[PDB]
Amino acid sequence: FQDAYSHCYGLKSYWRGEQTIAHFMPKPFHTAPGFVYGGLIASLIDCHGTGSASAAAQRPRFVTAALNIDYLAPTPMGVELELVGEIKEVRKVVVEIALSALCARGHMVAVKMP
Amino acid sequence: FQDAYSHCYGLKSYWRGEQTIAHFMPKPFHTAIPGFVYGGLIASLIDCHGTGSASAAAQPRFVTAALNIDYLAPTPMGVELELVGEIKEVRKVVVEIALSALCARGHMVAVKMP
Repeated sequence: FQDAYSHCYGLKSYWRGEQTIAHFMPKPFHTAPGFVYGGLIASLIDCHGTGSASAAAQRPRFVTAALNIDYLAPTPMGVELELVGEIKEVRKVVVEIALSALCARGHMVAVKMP
Repeated sequence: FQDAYSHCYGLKSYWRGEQTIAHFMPKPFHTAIPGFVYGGLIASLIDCHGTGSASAAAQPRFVTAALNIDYLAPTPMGVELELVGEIKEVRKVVVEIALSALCARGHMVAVKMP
């Protein structure tokens, strides 16, 4: 995962079956008061999806080509965020990322890093 | 306009005629891989510029409902980033944002903060 592969803002992602997972705790300044900065959420969805992508091809370096995020609901501060990832297609993976506290959904195209 | 309205990561955005515009300087640690800029940070700056752009155009607090982003090229580190917004339609603005050093095209649907 990010420990098997280095100088980014990449969170630990893991396998939970065919799906992947991450957990994150926003520091108090990571605000939007009482709510989580919407750009962090994209930061986390983005590194998880790329990580998820690396795993799937492993079963290799990947980069985001496209990232689409629906913000479904305000994300409360002071709560652990959990990220779930679904592999929809496997040099390029397609991943669906769900972030809960559901607050935000991502559809992500990762390709092999050129 | 963020000095017009406070505890986010919102960047100084301004009118550029009919377009809006902003500039940003990544900190040395905001890397992706060496030599380039973290994608989360890039997605973060489109979001706050796009929302900033939204509030000015409607004139009010706006939030992102959807943000779609295509990563057109790697973003070099140590150079000032320029963000320009296109207002595509105006309690809901649709905005097109371009970050340069063109490195990424973002599409935003912003709605009034509920």
